[PDB]
Amino acid sequence: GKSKKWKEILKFPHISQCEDLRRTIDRDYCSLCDKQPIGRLLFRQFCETRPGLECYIQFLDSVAEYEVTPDEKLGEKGKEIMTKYLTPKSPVFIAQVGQDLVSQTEEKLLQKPCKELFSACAQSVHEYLRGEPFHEYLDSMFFDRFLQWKWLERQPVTKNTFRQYRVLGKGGFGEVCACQVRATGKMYACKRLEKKRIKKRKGESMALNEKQILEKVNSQFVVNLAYAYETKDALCLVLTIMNGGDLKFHIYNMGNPGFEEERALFYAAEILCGLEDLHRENTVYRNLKPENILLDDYGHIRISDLGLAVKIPEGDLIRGRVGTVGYMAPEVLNNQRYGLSPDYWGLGCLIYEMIEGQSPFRGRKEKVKREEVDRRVLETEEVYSHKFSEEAKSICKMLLTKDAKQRLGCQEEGAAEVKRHPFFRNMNFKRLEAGMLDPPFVPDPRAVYCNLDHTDDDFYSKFSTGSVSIPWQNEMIETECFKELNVFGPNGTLPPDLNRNHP
Ligand SMILES: Cc1[nH]c(/C=C2\C(=O)Nc3ccc(C(=O)N[C@H](C)c4ccc(F)cc4)cc32)c(C)c1NC(=O)[C@@H]1CCC(=O)O1
Repeated sequence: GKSKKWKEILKFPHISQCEDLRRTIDRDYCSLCDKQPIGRLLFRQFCETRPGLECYIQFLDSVAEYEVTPDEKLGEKGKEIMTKYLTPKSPVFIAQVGQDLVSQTEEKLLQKPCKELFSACAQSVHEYLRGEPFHEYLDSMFFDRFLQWKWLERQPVTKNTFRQYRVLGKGGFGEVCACQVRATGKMYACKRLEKKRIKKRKGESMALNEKQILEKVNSQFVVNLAYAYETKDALCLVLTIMNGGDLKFHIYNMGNPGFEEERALFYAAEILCGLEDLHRENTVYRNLKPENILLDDYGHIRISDLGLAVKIPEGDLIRGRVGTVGYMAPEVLNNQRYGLSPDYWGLGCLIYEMIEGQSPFRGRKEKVKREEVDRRVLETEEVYSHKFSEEAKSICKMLLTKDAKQRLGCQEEGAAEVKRHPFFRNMNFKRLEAGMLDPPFVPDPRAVYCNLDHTDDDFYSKFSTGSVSIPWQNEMIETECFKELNVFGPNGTLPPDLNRNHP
């Protein structure tokens, strides 16, 4: 559903328009060739043109497949990689890996195989590409092309860039619509924040805090920010669309109430990965409850309402009694200094509630007051049933440890301690992070699962920062706008837009 003249809109600028970009973009190999989706492709495409580099991309691709290969098929895929890339007479032989590293990874295969057999060689490969190949790509026409894509990425974003459809959701500070990018046709969900309502309630720094947190995290399991623009009477956050419902609905309306343990395992594993990505930015979510875990078209889940999220200064704690009754960790209820520990308590609440069909401190058929619900969270030991395996009972009561110091995942190890818990003994997190595990429930597509101050002007410029880099480049790729516009001259020659002779 791209606009009729979308090639006019995403028309590349002439390379001469990008000289300011060429001298302001930092030339970090990991950023330009890996983190940024379109840079990664363009650099990979540069190595396709060279005979020697070609084989280093193919090899890294086969190591990626090795990491997510099933355990009982490792020895099979490992030998294949060895005999194809690490044999002296191979036509696609890897040379920069010293023979003291090809004969070393021979021994790993002479014994049991691990998922990281080729981690030693993959870094050796990357260390080579960082140097001579990367600096050649900088002086190649593929980096000029990257500068053209960046020039587009930075173009201003306004109401016309989008196309609002239906008001799908409401709440506080505004409503949530469903929009579409006219030029690419990709769907998002606007979070229209009414302008007059923010100044009145005096929550400007809270609206920025959420926008900053959303754009800084890029996770498969948290809603991502793709655009932030201002308009008349509102500020807009363009977020990942979640059309599959929310976990609360599936627990109580589609559930028994509740899920099978294996089904709750899948959602728990994805939620745990979401929290881990947030904690990589020392950001605590503080708002874990089932109605905030949303499902998508394919049945995967993302954490949603980041309105109560805050970035902890490293080495420092925060105070704040905030959340929803029944999902506040004991240290939050007491209004103490805490860090990331509330999110692991919230994870305990979620695994328990998914499995049992009710909250661990309030019966589904129980009428109790906020005071009793809070007393239980601070003084009562939750009980379990035959719906829980011993492994499930363990992780839940370890995560529901009242004392945040002895609570699972609240150590220096972090989320790694949780992924190692026997409750995930049968879960492969590499394959889960790669989207290779079929969700337990796939939503049906057609389904419906349910004033003139200047201080206000300065507050907008910090918020309305335009498009977000990684999501924008991923949009251009999903919609095949990249595949379509990224064209060069016939037989590896310069197209006109990259030739400084005739503009
Ligand atoms: C197509 C779409 N999008 C959604 C919402 C969301 C989404 O996708 N990501 C989100 C990320 C964060 C938040 C959030 O925390 N919102 C707070 C409350 C808020 C509200 C108003 C404000 F002004 C500010 C904050 C919300 C969202 C929904 C339910 C649907 N529809 C549907 O799920 C169903 C299924 C299929 C259909 O057609 O109906």
